[PDB]
Formats: sequence, structure tokens, C-alpha cells
Amino acid sequence: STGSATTTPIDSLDDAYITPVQIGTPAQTLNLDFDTGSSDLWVFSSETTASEVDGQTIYTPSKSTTAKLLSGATWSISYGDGSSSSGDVYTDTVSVGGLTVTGQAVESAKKVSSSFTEDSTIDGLLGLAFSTLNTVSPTQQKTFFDNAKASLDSPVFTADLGYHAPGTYNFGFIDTTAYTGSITYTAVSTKQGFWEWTSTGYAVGSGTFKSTSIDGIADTGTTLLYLPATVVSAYWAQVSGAKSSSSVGGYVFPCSATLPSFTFGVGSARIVIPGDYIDFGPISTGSSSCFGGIQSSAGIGINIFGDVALKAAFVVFNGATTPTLGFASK
Repeated sequence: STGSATTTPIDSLDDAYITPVQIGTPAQTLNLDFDTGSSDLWVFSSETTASEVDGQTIYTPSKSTTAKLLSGATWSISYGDGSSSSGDVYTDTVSVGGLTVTGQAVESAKKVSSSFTEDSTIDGLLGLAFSTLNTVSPTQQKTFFDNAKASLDSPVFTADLGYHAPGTYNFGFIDTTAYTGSITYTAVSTKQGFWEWTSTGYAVGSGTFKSTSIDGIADTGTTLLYLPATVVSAYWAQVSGAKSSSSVGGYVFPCSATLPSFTFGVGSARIVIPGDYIDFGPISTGSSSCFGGIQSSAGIGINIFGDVALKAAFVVFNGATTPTLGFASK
């Protein structure tokens, strides 16, 4: 089997991407944030505290003839941005782009933090990291990909995120028309439950490439590119007026600037992030100070190849017995 679904930016900055997901019978379609940095499929629901729901579409398990309470199971998650959610669990039928999993754990939110409430466009998350990170207790549950894997034509999914435009998540096949050149594959460590890999270095604009190992995670659920302070300083030093602002919470730059590109290494291959991808707009409405899309990972504890980086590539998440990651230009 295969599946193919379009993923759409939630706003003009590409702060996140939503992909429609069918849950239950008859189908209830929710727009979920596909997140290769976590491993829970959770949704706003009929059980979510009413004051914490503000415009999201909810899953109502009582209206689904295939929903079954997973007795005794609960979940609770906290994300890198400080947001969180928790609740109980149903199993139900879940389909993404024509690919159907029966008996998928659907984690129903009883509580969500303010950040989720405040984002009317995201109805929940669909985790695509390794199932070892799944938070369901006392019986850990599998991700949608893990459940689908054996049925797929090939045990892979691909992320093809757009810049200020829709893109695609495919399951079970590699669309050879969706990228240019060849796909360069690179080793993955699953030890922390992430799609963790090592970039071979970087360049800033038309500068020379610096060969250096940068361990990080491919994370579709993180907006920006978080890299070591040395790398980030070298980037922003090429932008007149750029500075790290403790009050704002990262690097800012004059909105009048033209940003240089940033290149990262994948083996001997190179992915180029155009400068415009690194512009996240005014820090506040009407400001002439703009927020940078490359930020320091210092104090996160891990480097994160978030959407800023991933949207510059066609990315293969290869879930073969020994997982690997592939990157191509597009």
C-alpha cells in the first residue's frame, strides 16, 4: 500500500504545516501537525476541557462506530517549546492520503496548554519519530508509520515541505519526479528515539564550506533551524545590523536586509537554504526588527534541523531494519 497527502502551511510564515487525517467511522477529518520529532498521535476531542478549545476541529469518539476505549491508558507529553497536553486513549481507524491503519492509538486530549488553544489551525499532532518515545502508559503504543510499515510497498515516508506553499507527505514510495539529482543517504541513530543524523558541515552564502560534524535531528514539528552557537554566529555576522537579543529570545535582523543562503552537508552532498527561507518577519506587528530562522541550539541540548532546513530538500525517512535518512535538492 501507499498514501499521499498534501501538507499546507498554517500561516504566511510557515510556522507549521497541517495535513488532513481521517479518523473513525464515518470519517472525521482533522488537520494534524505531522511531527518527526515526537511519537504520539493526539487530537482535540469531545473530552477536551471546553475553555481550552478555541476553533479547532474535535474528534468525538462516541460518533465513531470503530472507536474503542483503550482501557486504563493515559498519556501526557511536553514539547521542546514548553507546550503540553494529556488525556486518555482510543483505538480507531486512521487514514492518511488513502493509506489506512486499523487499531491506531488515537490519544484524546483532556487538557492542552495555552499555545495549542491559541492555534485554531492545528487539531492535534501525528508523531513520526520512533515508537520508543510514545508516552502512552502503561502500554506504550506505536506510531501511525510503525503500524503501517509492514503493509507499505517500501518501509519509508517522505517529507516535501513547501516554502510559502503546499507540499506533500508520501508513505510507502519515493516519488522520483519530486526532486532533482540524486538522494544522498546518511546514517541514523535511534538511541534517543529521534531521526538523529550527522551533517558534514556548512557554508554561509557564497562562502567556503566548513567541514565539521553536526549531530542533529530531522524534525518536521520544529519551525526553525537550531545549530551550535559558533555556526549561528558565523551566519548572522554576514548580515549588517543582526544581533542576538535576549529580550526577544534569539537573533534578530533589520527587516531591510537581504539574507544570505545557508548550506548544510549531507555526506558529500549539499543542501542550500535560500536566504528568504530564513526570514520570519517582524518580531511584533509593524516592527522593523525581523526574527531569524537560524537560531542557537545552546541550552536545547540538541541541534534541530527543523522546517527551515527540511523545506529546502526532499527528505526520505527510511524505516528499514536499519533506518537511514535521505536528502535531495528539489
